[PDB]
Amino acid sequence: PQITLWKRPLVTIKIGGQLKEALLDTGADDTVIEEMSLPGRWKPKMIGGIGGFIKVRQYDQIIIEICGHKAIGTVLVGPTPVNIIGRNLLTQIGCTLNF
Amino acid sequence: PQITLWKRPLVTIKIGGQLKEALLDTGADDTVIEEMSLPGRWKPKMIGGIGGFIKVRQYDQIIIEICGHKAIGTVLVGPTPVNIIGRNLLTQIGCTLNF
Ligand SMILES: C[C@H]1CNC[C@H](CCc2c(F)cccc2NC(=O)CC(c2ccc(F)cc2)c2ccc(F)cc2)N1S(=O)(=O)c1ccccc1
Ligand SMILES: [Cl-]
Ligand SMILES: [Cl-]
Ligand SMILES: [Cl-]
Repeated sequence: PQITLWKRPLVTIKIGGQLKEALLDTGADDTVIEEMSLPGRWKPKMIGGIGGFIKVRQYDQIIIEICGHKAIGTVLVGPTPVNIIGRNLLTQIGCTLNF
Repeated sequence: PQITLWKRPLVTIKIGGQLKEALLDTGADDTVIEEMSLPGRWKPKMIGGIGGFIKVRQYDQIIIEICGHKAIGTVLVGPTPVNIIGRNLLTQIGCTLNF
């Protein structure tokens, strides 16, 4: 699809068999989602935002569907204001910015 | 142009007669630039997200040039860790997400 930016680019994602809403964010290096249970071991990670840095849990090789497109990669879990799909997964689904 | 997301989508912008590097961020509602002087009236605003909130100065009707494309809109100025071109100005240059 072609998504304009007059409104927030919110799409449906599927992770752990559950549908959630997430923001497609070209300004985020990584994908970060609100608290939920993910399988496997996690590693520590710090991510920096507008207001400073936060600690998150890093899960690797997580299956996630984004607007119907399959991705498998790193998902961070932490106290984010909204679920965010960052460049690590936007590249997997072949997303580009065009003007 | 078509910009891939293998690395941060950093572009050169021209604002207040200064050349600056800024991130094209579909996850940002507003455009926020590091401390600089801008002409006209301003009002305080709080913007937030990962890490919490920061106080910024809101300047309206500011002209920006992004990749040769002129756009006018509100520009927030404050202690952001990176200059961000948010949706309020990405729409004006006809920027879309495509996959
Ligand atoms: C550097 C950029 C890159 N991601 C976007 C974000 C924009 C911040 C921003 C601006 F810059 C300029 C003007 C406004 C704002 N804020 C919003 O638009 C609010 C928004 C939001 C989005 C992501 C957040 F994390 C936090 C909040 C929001 C959407 C839906 C909702 F219901 C409630 C809030 N920042 S970040 O937090 O630092 C960050 C850095 C690394 C990874 C993730 C995020
Ligand atoms: Cl990944
Ligand atoms: Cl505006
Ligand atoms: Cl349009």
